[PDB]
Amino acid sequence: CERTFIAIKPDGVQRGLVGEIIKRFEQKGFRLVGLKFMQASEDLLKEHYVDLKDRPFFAGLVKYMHSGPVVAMVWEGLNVVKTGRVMLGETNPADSKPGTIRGDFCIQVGRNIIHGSDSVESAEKEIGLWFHPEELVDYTSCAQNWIYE
Amino acid sequence: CERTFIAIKPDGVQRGLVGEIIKRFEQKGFRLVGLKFMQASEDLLKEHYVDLKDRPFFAGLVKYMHSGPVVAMVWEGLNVVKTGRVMLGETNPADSKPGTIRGDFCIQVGRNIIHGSDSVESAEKEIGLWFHPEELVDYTSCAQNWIYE
Amino acid sequence: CERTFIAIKPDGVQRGLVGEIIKRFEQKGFRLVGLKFMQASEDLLKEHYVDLKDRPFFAGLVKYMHSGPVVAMVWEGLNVVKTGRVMLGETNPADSKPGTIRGDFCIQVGRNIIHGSDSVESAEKEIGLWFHPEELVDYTSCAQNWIYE
Amino acid sequence: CERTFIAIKPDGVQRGLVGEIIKRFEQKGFRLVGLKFMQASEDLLKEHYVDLKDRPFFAGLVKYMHSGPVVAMVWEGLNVVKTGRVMLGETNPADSKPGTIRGDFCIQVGRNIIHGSDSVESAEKEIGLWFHPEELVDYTSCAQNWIYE
Amino acid sequence: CERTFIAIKPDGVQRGLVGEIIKRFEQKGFRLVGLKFMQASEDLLKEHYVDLKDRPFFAGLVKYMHSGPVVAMVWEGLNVVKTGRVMLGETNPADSKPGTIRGDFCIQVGRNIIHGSDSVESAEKEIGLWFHPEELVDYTSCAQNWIYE
Amino acid sequence: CERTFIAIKPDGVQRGLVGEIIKRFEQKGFRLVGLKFMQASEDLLKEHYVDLKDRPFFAGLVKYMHSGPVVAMVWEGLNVVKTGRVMLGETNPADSKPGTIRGDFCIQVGRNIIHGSDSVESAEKEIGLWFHPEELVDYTSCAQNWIYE
Repeated sequence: CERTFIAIKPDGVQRGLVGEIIKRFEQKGFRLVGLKFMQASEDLLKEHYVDLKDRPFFAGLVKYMHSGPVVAMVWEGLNVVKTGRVMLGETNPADSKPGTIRGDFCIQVGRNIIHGSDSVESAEKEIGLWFHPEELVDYTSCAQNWIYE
Repeated sequence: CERTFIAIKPDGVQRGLVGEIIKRFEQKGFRLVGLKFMQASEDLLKEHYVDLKDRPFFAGLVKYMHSGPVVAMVWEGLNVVKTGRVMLGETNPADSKPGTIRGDFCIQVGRNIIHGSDSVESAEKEIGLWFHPEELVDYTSCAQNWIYE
Repeated sequence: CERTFIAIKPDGVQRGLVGEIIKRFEQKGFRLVGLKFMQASEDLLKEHYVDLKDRPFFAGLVKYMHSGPVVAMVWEGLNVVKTGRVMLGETNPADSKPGTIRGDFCIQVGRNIIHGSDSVESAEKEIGLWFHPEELVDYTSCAQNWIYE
Repeated sequence: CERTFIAIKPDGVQRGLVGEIIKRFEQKGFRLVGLKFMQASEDLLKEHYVDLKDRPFFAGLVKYMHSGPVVAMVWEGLNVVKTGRVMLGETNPADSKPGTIRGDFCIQVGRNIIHGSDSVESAEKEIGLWFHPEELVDYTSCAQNWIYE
Repeated sequence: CERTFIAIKPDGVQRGLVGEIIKRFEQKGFRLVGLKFMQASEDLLKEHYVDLKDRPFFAGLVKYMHSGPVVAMVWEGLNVVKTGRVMLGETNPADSKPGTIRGDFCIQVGRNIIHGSDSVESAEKEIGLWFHPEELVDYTSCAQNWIYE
Repeated sequence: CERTFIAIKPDGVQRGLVGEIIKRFEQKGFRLVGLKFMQASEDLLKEHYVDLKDRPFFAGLVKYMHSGPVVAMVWEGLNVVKTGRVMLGETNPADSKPGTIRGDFCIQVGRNIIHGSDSVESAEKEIGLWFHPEELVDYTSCAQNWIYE
């Protein structure tokens, strides 16, 4: 099945939202395939935020995402990339609706708690950038036949 | 007051979402008038899904809804049919928004956890098809005057 | 597996605790085998409270448990009778510890929200008294092998 | 930072939603600056609902908001006035989306549980009308740098 | 009915536990009669902690409880003083059991999140010390007859 | 500060309890220092369960803990080893009290959802056995001074 990359940013860890966030994906029916607590290197972050390499805020972005530990995750399921984004809510917490992670839990786009892959192709980039393939665990949910036909 | 029929499907029971679902209707202010745990017969299911009698997936639908027990419910209140549907979310979990039952809890339209009456008229059909009239309990909530003017 | 009878009393329904209570038994791993929303008849209640037939408060007890609808349940699992009682907490909410249903949710022994069978033998009495055998649904949880060895 | 006035109405207190509502604003990241449990006087209420002084329902509105205690609050943060309104949901619970306070918790516009300032200017009116300036507490959240850049 | 004084300490407010704590008392069935957000004066604190006036840590205690705003509450109900203490848990979070406020939410006795009156007589002292009598609101819960016989 | 090793077992992952468990440790005030999703090797498991090397069930234990992925964690705080065990509850879910992880979420000792180090010395063994020292992240909580004096 399809897979997406979700990172809980420094502010999401600091504010004690790690279990809250993981619970949303579990209760939805998505399968945890990768989980990892790290301090992302500025190099790794530079590669991650490469489409913004020439934007001005880039320097600060990489500085901040390096300022503390992140929880890197890989989740799997039908349309997990788009649905994951719906579950996170709008990138700017101000346009995020109640019920979503950014809608419920944060305020400002610079401290917006979480990242999710925006496309299947960027998902595959980011999973590959953040995880070794032997760090991705494959198993079958006991609930699979009740989640999918 | 108005009444709607809500059924928790086999996957909703299997995944342990019965208490979760009932809680959403209680905390909203709607009144439980009927509650019943059953295995719906293929006959009963055929009558329930009669507008899809000639559609192709019909056979599988009836087979699946018979594959395990369902929780049949009747809820009552102002606009409960439309609001109930809003609370369930879009029939395809993929269009369901976070905050709704299908939005929070499931992924695929074939395993979409729950059913709610789509109209007042289909509500009355379904309540009559699934419940004997002496199975419907009438009482007054202690909170009624704080729920309604 | 072992089975117990749990009834949510009129005050538990009035106070909107039905979904909350069911959720505690689901998340524990117990299997719902019977669920039923009714107004218990004074006759049925008299048989239920027969060990207190000659106690004085008996009249009031039967009057109260008839004063509104109850949710009658049958739950199944290893030691469900004793564990169900531990989950409910002490019969007097005043001795009930936080974390339990009566501990979390109620105050006075006369309005103590819930009933659970006190023994395997009284469980079998009460299941037989409150449920027709065809109202008890048998199925296998998708999670069974992860709940039991 | 910006500030808004939020009042939990008599029905919100009666239905035990005070901690629920406060939790939504805390977990969002907004800062509690004022909190106060009162019975609003008909005079105070008349000033509060002054734009509806000549509307017909006015009499009933003031009578109801006086019928029981309200929890008056002041919350602070980036765009708290508009975001607060988004968090409350539509004034008519019928147009309120799941995930929001009125969407999750109530049904009818006459018993709609909560009030929030509709503009920065009405916010400043209402804060001044409901709170003495020494009742507003200023402090710095330990989480501030993780909520704002 | 009996009344107790409960104060959420500076660390409880800082850590965003105000709504959480109030919710435990509401869902239990106790009645909020007083609610107030303040910075306790060192004088007021000295009177509050008068039995520890000659203990050494006293100076620090008063300094800390003055270091930030507290939520002062009065709650009412059958045995609310002792039950309130049971709900808070042991004063040292290390002896607090899961399910209780201190058991769930904190670690160290010096940052133990909350205060509750230890006796009916100290309750009456503290309510009188912290609240003006016109700040205490009297009303009847819609749920009273379902909480008490 | 003191550190303990906590592993969510295959049944805890299968049953969707990962976010629930992590939330209990976060909300308590403990600091996540290590997080890791893996399939434990039979060799690693043999070293982990070495005090039971000569017990008979050993073979099955290692087979089961290898049967699916586990979430390995390191948590840090005052008395985290003993408190962690209190939070998990009794090793046999049957003696576990409501409010605890095993008390709330599981039934049978063979499927008891979670592991926590039983001593400071076994904690140090297990952290060293399961984590590389560069996988343990050090940072300061924004809430530290509100958790500890």
